[PDB]
Amino acid sequence: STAGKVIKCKAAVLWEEKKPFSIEEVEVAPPKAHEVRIKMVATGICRSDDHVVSGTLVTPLPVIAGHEAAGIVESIGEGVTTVRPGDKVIPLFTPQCGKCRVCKHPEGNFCLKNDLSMPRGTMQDGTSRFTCRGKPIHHFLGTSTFSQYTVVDEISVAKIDAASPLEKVCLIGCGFSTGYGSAVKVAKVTQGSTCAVFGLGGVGLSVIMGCKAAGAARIIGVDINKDKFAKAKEVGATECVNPQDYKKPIQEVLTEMSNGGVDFSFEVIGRLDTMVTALSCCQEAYGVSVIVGVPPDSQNLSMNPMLLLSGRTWKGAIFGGFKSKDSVPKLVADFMAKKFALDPLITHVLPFEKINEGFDLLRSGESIRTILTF
Ligand SMILES: [Zn+2]
Ligand SMILES: [Zn+2]
Repeated sequence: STAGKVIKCKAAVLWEEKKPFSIEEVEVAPPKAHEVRIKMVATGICRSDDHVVSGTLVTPLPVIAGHEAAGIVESIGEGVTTVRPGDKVIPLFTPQCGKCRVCKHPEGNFCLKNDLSMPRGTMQDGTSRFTCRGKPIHHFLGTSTFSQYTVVDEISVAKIDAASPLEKVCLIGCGFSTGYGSAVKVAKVTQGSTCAVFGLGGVGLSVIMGCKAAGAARIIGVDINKDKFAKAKEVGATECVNPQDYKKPIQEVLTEMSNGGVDFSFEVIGRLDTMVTALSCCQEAYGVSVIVGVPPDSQNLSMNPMLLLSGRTWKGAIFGGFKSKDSVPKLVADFMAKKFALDPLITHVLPFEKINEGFDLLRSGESIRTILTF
């Protein structure tokens, strides 16, 4: 089977709060008006995900998790100009409604049309295309990438590159154009600079990964993890510090190295400490620091007004600060084009079904990124 009539399929239900994954069987309707059913091929275990499995990210339950994947279209409502079958795709966790103050503004990618602001679990009509054979499961962001078939609107879906290794191009979804993009469309990084990177996993190497893009020269990468450095220097890292080495604030052993501090820095750790700790190790005249990741489960952070006044910039961005329908694609190509490769992020490739020994290697450290193959 294939269709214009509900489908077979075994999506995985997240039956409520840090209870593993129910690798159930479900019933997805055919794509309503203006929507697009996609037959997945691959997905990643982003942590953003973990946060629902955990109370941390509030979003309605039951819900199909996953937002980081690469599909192959398979049905398309009436109204859809933008995609057509057999077409490869990247579901988009950030809309692209091509018009709302942010969509029509030159730095506005958080489309006034997402679920992040207030998770509703639905679909843009306030309705959900998924039954638990008997109960309506809710949606996630607008992807619910964790099923073998999903229904995403059109504002939330991007056509990648016809011979795009659907395997690899999944990453271009969170992990990698979030890291890499901070470095590139946000902290407008400059040729020359000294760039610091706080966190040496999946998103930071993607971030260390776009500096070098941005322009160049010095990309220190701090990780108190003697292991994350190979890979580190492996993807563009000019050097590697471990805050454990030294008997002084790292905020200091950095200001040294740059001679008053790295030009640009980035916390891809999401720690409430390391966040104040890098507004800090940047030049106070003109230095700029962007907050990448941020646990939904958090206290503010303690902080000195005084780090902003010397004249320094604190930014932040969702989805590498990139406007997405218009970008996932430029971005593949560049992968296609050669520009940047994706493997050192890919530490694990698995039969989708071990979603949970999957979400394991995630929790007990061990792996950078991992592709749950469908
Ligand atoms: Zn994510
Ligand atoms: Zn918009």
